[PDB]
Amino acid sequence: AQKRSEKQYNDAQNEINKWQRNAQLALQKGDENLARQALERKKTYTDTSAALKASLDTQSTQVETLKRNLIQLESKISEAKTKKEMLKARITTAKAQEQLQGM
Amino acid sequence: MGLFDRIKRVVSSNLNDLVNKAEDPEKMLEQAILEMQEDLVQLRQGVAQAIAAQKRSEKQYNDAQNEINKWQRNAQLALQKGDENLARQALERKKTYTDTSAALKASLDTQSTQVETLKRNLIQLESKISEAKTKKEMLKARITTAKAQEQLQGMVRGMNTSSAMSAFERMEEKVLMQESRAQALGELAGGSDVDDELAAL
Amino acid sequence: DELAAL
Repeated sequence: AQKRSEKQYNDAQNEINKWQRNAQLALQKGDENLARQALERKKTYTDTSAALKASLDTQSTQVETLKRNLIQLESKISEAKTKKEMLKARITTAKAQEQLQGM
Repeated sequence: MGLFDRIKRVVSSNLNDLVNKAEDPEKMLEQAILEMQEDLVQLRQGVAQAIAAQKRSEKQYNDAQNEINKWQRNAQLALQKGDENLARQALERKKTYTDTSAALKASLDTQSTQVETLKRNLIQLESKISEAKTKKEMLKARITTAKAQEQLQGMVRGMNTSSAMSAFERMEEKVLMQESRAQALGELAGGSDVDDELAAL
Repeated sequence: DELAAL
């Protein structure tokens, strides 16, 4: 979902420059009418770019926290997997000591 | 206050809490989006009718404008063939068309403004629905964050939210107790001297 | 401002 959001942001950003170029093409060929209309429409894209980037930032923060949590969980499971072998060692210690007392 | 009001408030407060437990976020988010889009579709058709009416009005304006020049040409034809009678009568009638042209264009302008506002509103609605469609995925991410964090806490020693940890800790304690039994049985039935070498070196 | 450009 983060990838999708960033792609949308990029596309809106590209269209902003596209309509700026259309305004310049109006200046080269057309007149003030089309040149001004291009930016009139570009208003909306400039709005949406920021309106989207605001949320893209929070999305990025969420993804970072999730990645951190996943790494933490992996580490803790590894710790448990070591504790299992330590417990087996304790079982053997118990049985050895019980063997000694029986003597 | 009343009594029947109070009884019905209790019954309602029970039914509502019964329903609000059945709602599930992952599905109701999608249902809300689906109905959102349905409504947008049904608004498109109203905008389309507005546009069609504008086309009709402009066409009528154009036809009246054309007839103005037609009757001017008829006056000129009278000047070429007929006399002042028909030449003046053509413009006498053309008076009405000149009136109607402006009387119609006045309203055509407002119609155009309305259609422009409607188009703007439709674009705005599309943008907002897209924003909601992104928020849905952000909320799913939040759900996953919540479940991951709840998984992490279940890993701590002193809480029993997770069955796997419950079993793991239970076996751990069982084994520690077994080892303690062995040690106690060892005790029950039954370094100064070597620290001297540390003085040698 | 674009009106100044052209």
